[PDB]
Amino acid sequence: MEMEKEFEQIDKSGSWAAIYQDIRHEASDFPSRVAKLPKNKNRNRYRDVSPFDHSRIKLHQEDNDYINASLIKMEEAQRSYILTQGPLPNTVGHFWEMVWEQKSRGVVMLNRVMEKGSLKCAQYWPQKEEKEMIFEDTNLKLTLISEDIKSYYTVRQLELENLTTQETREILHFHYTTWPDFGVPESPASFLNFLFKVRESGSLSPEHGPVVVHCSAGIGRSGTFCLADTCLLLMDKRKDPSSVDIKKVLLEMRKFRMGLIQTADQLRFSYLAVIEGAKFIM
Ligand SMILES: N#C[C@@H]1COc2ccccc2C1=O
Repeated sequence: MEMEKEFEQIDKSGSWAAIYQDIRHEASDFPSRVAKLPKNKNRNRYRDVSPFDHSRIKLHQEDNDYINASLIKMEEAQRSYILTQGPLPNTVGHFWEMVWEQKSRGVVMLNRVMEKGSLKCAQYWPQKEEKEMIFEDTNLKLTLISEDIKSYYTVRQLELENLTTQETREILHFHYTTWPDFGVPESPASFLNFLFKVRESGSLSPEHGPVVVHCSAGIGRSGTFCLADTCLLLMDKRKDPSSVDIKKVLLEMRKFRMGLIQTADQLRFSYLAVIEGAKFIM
């Protein structure tokens, strides 16, 4: 069923809440035993958001290999994403260790450091060229190289140095800065624009490690980003652009991380983004 028609049918009936609860009911449930170990309590931002053991990213150290991050592997679309929480004051070094070990080219950030008057994640990147950051626990150095500030997003060039080997890489930071404090954007135009700039960078491409995507919990806005990317990629691949079932793609992705898409408004926004993306030029 063409999703544009499914869309108008749900909207006219106002059943978004009922569709959303059907997804929550059918979603996978796998063990998260490592996340719940007492040694890892200060490595988790939210008590109810944990990576499944089967899909969690492991840090390459013997001490404690744990980070709140999951590998989402979409087999037919041929895309991989790492979805993670906003780093905490004691996990900023772990975050950059993961970016290094997984060979990521891009970091996608969908939240502001402060929202609704509360801190949603640590200030984990340098704000001035001449004031670099050193993460002593993981032996990494991070320098701001350049900054390009636009109306809806900012792109930063960063240099990450492995102080152990003196190798360096260029990391692109894509920061979507205008998601509202409450609800979802009214139009998906600016989100889709931002999405097609991450692609153009090469950050989502198979010659690099998976892109690192985060918001505060790493399930809501982060969910919306990878669901819309994968659905548009499948529509360019499948003979029948009408065979792409967004609810089925979301349940496949929820086999790899719990809770992806946090509200019925985020589900509706995801539909709007995909359809329009299929409109525009597609
Ligand atoms: N390349 C490219 C672009 C840029 O932004 C878009 C926004 C909505 C729908 C499609 C697109 C593209 O394909």
